[PDB]
Amino acid sequence: RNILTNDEGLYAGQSLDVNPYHFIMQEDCNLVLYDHSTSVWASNTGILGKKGCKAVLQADGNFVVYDAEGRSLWASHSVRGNGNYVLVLQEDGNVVIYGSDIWSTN
Amino acid sequence: RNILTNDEGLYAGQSLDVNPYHLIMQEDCNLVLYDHSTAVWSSNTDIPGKKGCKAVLQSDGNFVVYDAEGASLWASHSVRGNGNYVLVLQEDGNVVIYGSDIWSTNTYK
Amino acid sequence: RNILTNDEGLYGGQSLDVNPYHLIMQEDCNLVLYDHSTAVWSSNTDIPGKKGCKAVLQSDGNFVVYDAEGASLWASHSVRGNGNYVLVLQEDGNVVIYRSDIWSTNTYR
Amino acid sequence: RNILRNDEGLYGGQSLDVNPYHFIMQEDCNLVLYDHSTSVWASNTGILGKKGCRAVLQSDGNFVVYDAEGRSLWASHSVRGNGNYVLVLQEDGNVVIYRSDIWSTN
Ligand SMILES: OC[C@H]1O[C@@H](O)[C@@H](O)[C@@H](O)[C@@H]1O
Ligand SMILES: OC[C@H]1O[C@@H](O)[C@@H](O)[C@@H](O)[C@@H]1O
Ligand SMILES: OC[C@H]1O[C@@H](O)[C@@H](O)[C@@H](O)[C@@H]1O
Ligand SMILES: OC[C@H]1O[C@@H](O)[C@@H](O)[C@@H](O)[C@@H]1O
Ligand SMILES: OC[C@H]1O[C@H](O)[C@@H](O)[C@@H](O)[C@@H]1O
Ligand SMILES: OC[C@H]1O[C@H](O)[C@@H](O)[C@@H](O)[C@@H]1O
Ligand SMILES: OC[C@H]1O[C@H](O)[C@@H](O)[C@@H](O)[C@@H]1O
Ligand SMILES: OC[C@H]1O[C@H](O)[C@@H](O)[C@@H](O)[C@@H]1O
Ligand SMILES: OC[C@H]1O[C@H](O)[C@@H](O)[C@@H](O)[C@@H]1O
Ligand SMILES: OC[C@H]1O[C@H](O)[C@@H](O)[C@@H](O)[C@@H]1O
Ligand SMILES: OC[C@H]1O[C@H](O)[C@@H](O)[C@@H](O)[C@@H]1O
Ligand SMILES: OC[C@H]1O[C@H](O)[C@@H](O)[C@@H](O)[C@@H]1O
Ligand SMILES: OC[C@H]1O[C@H](O)[C@@H](O)[C@@H](O)[C@@H]1O
Ligand SMILES: OC[C@H]1O[C@H](O)[C@@H](O)[C@@H](O)[C@@H]1O
Repeated sequence: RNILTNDEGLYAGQSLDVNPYHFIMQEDCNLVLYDHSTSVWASNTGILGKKGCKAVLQADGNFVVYDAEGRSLWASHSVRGNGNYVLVLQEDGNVVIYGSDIWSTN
Repeated sequence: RNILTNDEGLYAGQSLDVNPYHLIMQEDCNLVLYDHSTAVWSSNTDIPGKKGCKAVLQSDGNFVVYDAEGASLWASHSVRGNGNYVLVLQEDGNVVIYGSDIWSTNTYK
Repeated sequence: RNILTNDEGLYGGQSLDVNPYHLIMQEDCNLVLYDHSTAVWSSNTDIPGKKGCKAVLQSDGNFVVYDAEGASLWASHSVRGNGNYVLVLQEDGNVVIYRSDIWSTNTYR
Repeated sequence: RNILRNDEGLYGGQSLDVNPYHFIMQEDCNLVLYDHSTSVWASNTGILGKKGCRAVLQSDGNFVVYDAEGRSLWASHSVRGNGNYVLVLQEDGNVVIYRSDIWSTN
C-alpha cells in the first residue's frame, strides 16, 4: 500500500508503508504515523481491546475511522462534497488528502 | 514507481508501473500508456529526430512534455493554479491528477 | 450476477447469484457456495485476522483467492496458459470455468 | 438470460439479453444481434415465413441453426470434439463460445 483510493480503507493491522514511515489502523481504534518506531501522530482514540476498526476514505472527501458496529470514531473532516480523492503516505513523512480530479487519461 | 508529486517527472526511459498498466517516456519522445503490451493512450509527440524528452508534473497542475531545452510538445492543459498536485497511475488503469491538498497531518521532514 | 469474464474479481462482500445458489465472498476470506442457506462447497479460509480478500479469475485459467495485498490463500489450480476464460454459477449449481474461445461474432465495442 | 449451455437453444422468438444488446432467433429464421433496434450482426439466412427455427449449442462445440423440420441452415462450425461448452452474450456486445471445462465445484 502507499495510497488509499476513493472509498478504500484499512482494517485493523493493515497499514500504509513507505520508508521508515508507516500509517496504521491498530488493534485498538487508533491510527498512528510512526517514524521508525516513534509515534509522531495519532488519532488518540486508543482503547486497548477495542478491535474491529476500519479507516476509510469516503467519496465526499472525509476520512473516517469506524467502530466494529459502524459508528464513527474520528473523522479528518475534509468533506468537500462528492468527487474523487486520494490519501497518500508521502516520502517526506506527511499524510495528505489531495482532492478532486483535475485530469484523467480516460 | 507509481506516483509523481508536483515538480517530479519521467526522463528519457523511466516509467510508472502498476503491473498490467505502464506509462513510459520511451526513447522516441513518445509518452504512452500501455495495457500489458497494448497501447491505450498516447501523447502523440514522437517527432522524428527528436530525442531525450521529459514528462513533468508541475505546481500549476499541468502535465507537460519537453524536448531539447524547454519547448513543450504536449501539455494536458490541467493548469488549474499554483497548489499541490499528484499524478498517480491507478489500480484500475486510469491515470488521474489530484487537485490540491484538502487535509494533511503537516508532519513533514 | 453469475459470471466473471476472464480477468474479473469477487471483492469482499460480493457474490454471484442464480436461483437459490450463491457463491459469496464473505467478510472473512471464506469463499462459500450455498443452496440458499446451507453451505455445499468451501474454499476453506475463515482465517482469524484475514479480512477483505478477493477471488479473481486469472488470465492463465487459474482461479485464486488473494489476501488483502497478500498472496495465495486458495487456488483451483486450473492453470492452462493465457487466453480467454470464464466462470459461471450455473442453474444446476455447478460452478465451472470454460477454457478459451472457439468462436465469436467478433462484435467487440 | 445471457448464457446457453451444452445443448440449450433459442426457439422462434427466444433471446439472450444484457443491457441494450439482444441475440434473437426471429420468425424469419435469421439470427440477429441488436444494439437497441439497430442490427449489428446476423447470419443472413432470413426468409419471410420461414418460421419454426431453433438455434442449438451442441456437444461437439457447434452452434447450429436448424430448419422447421431438422436440417442445417447455418453453423458456426466450431466443432472441436465432444466436451462441455457455453455461449455468452457479454457486456461488451460480443458473442463467444468456450472450449470445454477445466474446473468445476459441483
Ligand atoms: O500510438 C502508440 C504507439 O505510437 C508509435 O509511434 C510508437 O511510439 C509505439 O511504441 C506506440 O505504442
Ligand atoms: O512522522 C512524519 C515526520 O513528522 C515530522 O514531525 C518529522 O519531524 C518527523 O517526526 C517525521 O519524519
Ligand atoms: O463451511 C462454510 C462456513 O465456514 C465457516 O468458517 C464460516 O465462514 C461460515 O460462515 C461458512 O458458512
Ligand atoms: O459489434 C457489436 C457491438 O457493436 C457496437 O457498435 C454496438 O452496436 C454494440 O451494441 C454491439 O454489441
Ligand atoms: O501514541 C502512540 C501510542 O498510542 C497509544 O498508546 C497506542 O495506540 C500505542 O500502540 C501507540 O504506540
Ligand atoms: O464525523 C464523521 C462524519 O463526518 C461528516 O459528517 C461526514 O463526512 C460523515 O460521512 C462522517 O461519518
Ligand atoms: O476520471 C477520474 C476518475 O476516473 C475513474 O472513475 C476512476 O479511475 C477514478 O478513480 C478517477 O478518479
Ligand atoms: O499542506 C500540504 C502540503 O504540506 C507540505 O507542504 C507537504 O507535505 C506537501 O506535500 C503537502 O501537499
Ligand atoms: O501549454 C503549455 C504551458 O502551459 C502552462 O502555461 C504552463 O504549465 C507552462 O509551463 C506550459 O509550458
Ligand atoms: O498459488 C496460486 C498461484 O496459482 C497460479 O500459479 C497463478 O494463478 C498464480 O498467480 C497464483 O498465485
Ligand atoms: O476472441 C474472443 C474474445 O474477443 C474479444 O477479445 C473479447 O470480447 C473477449 O471477451 C472474447 O473472449
Ligand atoms: O440483416 C439484418 C436484418 O435482417 C432482416 O432484414 C430483418 O430481420 C431485420 O430486422 C434485421 O435487422
Ligand atoms: O455443418 C453442419 C454440421 O456440422 C457438424 O457436422 C455437426 O455439428 C453436425 O451436427 C451439423 O449438422
Ligand atoms: O463442469 C463440467 C460439467 O459438469 C457437469 O456435467 C455440469 O454441471 C455441466 O454444466 C458442466 O459443464
